[PDB]
Formats: sequence, C-alpha cells, structure tokens
Amino acid sequence: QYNNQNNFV
Amino acid sequence: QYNNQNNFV
Amino acid sequence: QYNNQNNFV
Amino acid sequence: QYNNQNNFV
Amino acid sequence: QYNNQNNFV
Amino acid sequence: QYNNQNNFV
Amino acid sequence: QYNNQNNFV
Amino acid sequence: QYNNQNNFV
Amino acid sequence: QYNNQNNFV
Amino acid sequence: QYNNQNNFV
Repeated sequence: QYNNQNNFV
Repeated sequence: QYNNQNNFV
Repeated sequence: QYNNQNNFV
Repeated sequence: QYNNQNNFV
Repeated sequence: QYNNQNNFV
Repeated sequence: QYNNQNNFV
Repeated sequence: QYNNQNNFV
Repeated sequence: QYNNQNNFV
Repeated sequence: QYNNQNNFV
Repeated sequence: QYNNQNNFV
C-alpha cells in the first residue's frame, strides 16, 4: 500500500 | 493499492 | 486499485 | 479499478 | 506500507 | 469506494 | 475506501 | 482507508 | 489507515 | 496507522 499526499501553497 | 492526492494553490 | 485526485488553483 | 478526478481553476 | 506527506508553504 | 468533494470560492 | 475533501477560499 | 481533508484560506 | 488534515491561513 | 495534522497561520 502506497499512501501519498502533498500540499503546495 | 496506490493512494495519491495533491493540492496546488 | 489506483486512487488519484489533484486540485490546481 | 482506476479512480481519477482532477480540478483545474 | 509506504506513508508520505509533505507541506510546502 | 471513492469519495471526493471540493469547493472553490 | 478513499475519502477526500478540500476547500479553497 | 485513506482519509484526507485540507483547507486553504 | 492514513489520516491527514492540514489548514493553511 | 498514520496520523498527521498541521496548522499554518
């Protein structure tokens, strides 16, 4: 299981 | 299972 | 299962 | 199962 | 299991 | 099950 | 189960 | 289960 | 289980 | 279980 989240402000 | 989410503001 | 969501503002 | 959603504003 | 999250302000 | 909601104001 | 919600003001 | 929520003001 | 929440003001 | 929360003011 590959879990990825990224936020760019 | 491949889980991806990304936000660009 | 491939789960993808991306937001571009 | 391939699940894709993207928003471009 | 690969768990990744990054925030860029 | 893929559940997605996004608001853009 | 993939649960996603994002708000952009 | 992938649970994601982000707010951008 | 992957639990993520981020607020950007 | 991966639990993440971040606030940016």
